[PDB]
Formats: sequence, C-alpha cells, structure tokens
Amino acid sequence: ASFPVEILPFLYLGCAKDSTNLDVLEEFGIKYILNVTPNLPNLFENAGEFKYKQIPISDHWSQNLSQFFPEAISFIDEARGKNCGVLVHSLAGISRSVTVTVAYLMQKLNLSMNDAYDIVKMKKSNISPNFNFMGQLLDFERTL
Ligand SMILES: [Cl-]
Repeated sequence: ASFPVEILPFLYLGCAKDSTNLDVLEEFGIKYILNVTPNLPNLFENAGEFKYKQIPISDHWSQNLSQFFPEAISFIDEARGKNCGVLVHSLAGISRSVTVTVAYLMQKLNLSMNDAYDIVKMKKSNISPNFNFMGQLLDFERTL
C-alpha cells in the first residue's frame, strides 16, 4: 500500500507501516539498510543483495540516540556517495528513523533542526513523530 519516501536522492525513509519488500527495495536501487528498531544487537553484515546495519538502541528513557548519529551519518553518506539507495527504517514507528534522517540533513546540508525537519516535511507532509527526540536534535545542533 505505501512505500519508502525519497527525502534526498539515494536517501529513503520508511515508516513502520511501509512495504519493506525486497523486490521493492531492489527496484528503488536501495542496497543499504539502516535499522533503528530498538532492543536489537549491534550488527553490520551483508544480507542477500544488501548491506544491513542494526544499531543497539534501547527503548529505555535514558537511551541516547544521538551518540549513534556519527556512525549513522557515515553509513548513509557512504551509500549516497556510491550512488546507492540507503533506507532508514524502524519497525517501532517513525520517530527514530526521521530523527536519524533529520540529523543527517542537519550535518550534510548544514541546516538547523527546524530547517532540516521542514525539508523532510516537503517530501513526506503526512509524517507525525513524537517529541522524544527534540532535545537530542537541538543539542546536536549546537555540535555544528
Ligand atoms: Cl521508532
């Protein structure tokens, strides 16, 4: 019914309720998958035709997602550099994925959290995240 949206060329954001079918991904030229679903072990291996990455996030309130920004950005960038689609996805919702996406836009395009988020809303105006990551994104903004 619904598919991952291309935020920037080669950068895809998938909502939990999106069709993560392998054929659909091959068709979009997506070869890299960044899974930000919580409570999973750290992994980075090749899975079929894809380079699968899974970061060790915890859904506990004390968990800091921002610390994974550098490695997430490096992964997304390495994919886009090689002209390969990269997918940021979470089975738990849209919040962690859009947060990693916004962080990437902030650093890559040299934008503030608000500007980067507005860019995301241009391509996916329906998006409705929670506010659990405002503080981390605002804090990450200072880093730039
Ligand atoms: Cl999430």
